[PDB]
Amino acid sequence: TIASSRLRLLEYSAFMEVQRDPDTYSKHLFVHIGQPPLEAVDVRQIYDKFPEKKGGLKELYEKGPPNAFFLVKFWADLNSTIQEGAFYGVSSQYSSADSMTISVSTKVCSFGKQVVEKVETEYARLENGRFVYRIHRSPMCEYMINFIHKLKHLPEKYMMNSVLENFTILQVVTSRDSQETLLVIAFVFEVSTSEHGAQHHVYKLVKD
Ligand SMILES: NC[C@@]1(c2ccccc2)Cc2cc(Cl)ccc2O1
Ligand SMILES: NC[C@@]1(c2ccccc2)Cc2cc(Cl)ccc2O1
Ligand SMILES: *C(=O)CCCCCCCCCCCCC
Repeated sequence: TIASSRLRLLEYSAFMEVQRDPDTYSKHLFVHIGQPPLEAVDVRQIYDKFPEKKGGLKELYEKGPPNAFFLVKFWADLNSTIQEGAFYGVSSQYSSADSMTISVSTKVCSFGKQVVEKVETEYARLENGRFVYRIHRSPMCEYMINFIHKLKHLPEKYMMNSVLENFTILQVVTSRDSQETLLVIAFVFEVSTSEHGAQHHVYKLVKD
C-alpha cells in the first residue's frame, strides 16, 4: 500500500490494447499495482538517477513531508502475448479524506535528465465517504511507445535490463491550489522473467 497522510494510490496499470475484430479486444498489462509495513531505501542512493537542481528529487524530499516518498521496483511484462493500431495507455486511481484538486506530474528520465513530462489535473469525486481521483486510459506519449518497441527488439532480457538501468519515472502528486506535495513515487524497471508475469516491490524512501 502506497499512501501518505493526505493521499493514497489505490491502483496503477500501464497496458496495450488491440481490437482483434468489432466485438473482440485483447489487453496486455506491462505493469500493475492493484487494490502492511514497507522496507526502506535511502533516498540518497537514487538522487543521481532523477533530475536534480530546482524542483528535483532532493529539493522535493527536503521540502517534505517524508511520509509521501515511495519507491516502486517494477518487473514489466514485455512478452508479446497479444498480436499488435494498438492503444498504449495508463490508468490509475487515488483517494483522500479531504476534497482537493490534484495535479499529477509524471517525469520520464533518461540518464538522470528529464526527457518527457506529462501533467494532468484531477478533480475529487465524493464516493462512499471518501474522495476519489480517476485517470482512465491516459494515452502514452510516442516516446514511451517507441521505447517499449525498441526494448522488445533486443534479443536478450539482460540487454533490456541494461538499457532500463538508466530509465526512471518520477511521479509527483501535488495539491493544485497550495502546491503541497501529496505523494511522490519513484519508478525503477526491469523485465519480467517468470510465468507469473509482471511483478512489483514497494519501498518507503527514507533519509538515515
Ligand atoms: N538509443 C539507445 C537506447 C535504447 C537501446 C535499446 C532499447 C531501447 C533504447 C538507450 C536508452 C536509454 C534510455 Cl534510459 C532511454 C532510451 C534509450 O535509447
Ligand atoms: N537493475 C536493478 C534495478 C531494478 C531491479 C529490479 C526491478 C526493478 C529495477 C534497480 C534500479 C535502480 C535504479 Cl535508480 C534504476 C534502475 C534499476 O534497476
Ligand atoms: C507517459 O508516456 C508516461 C508513461 C508511463 C509508462 C509506464 C511504463 C510501464 C510500461 C512498461 C515499460 C517498462 C520498460 C520501459
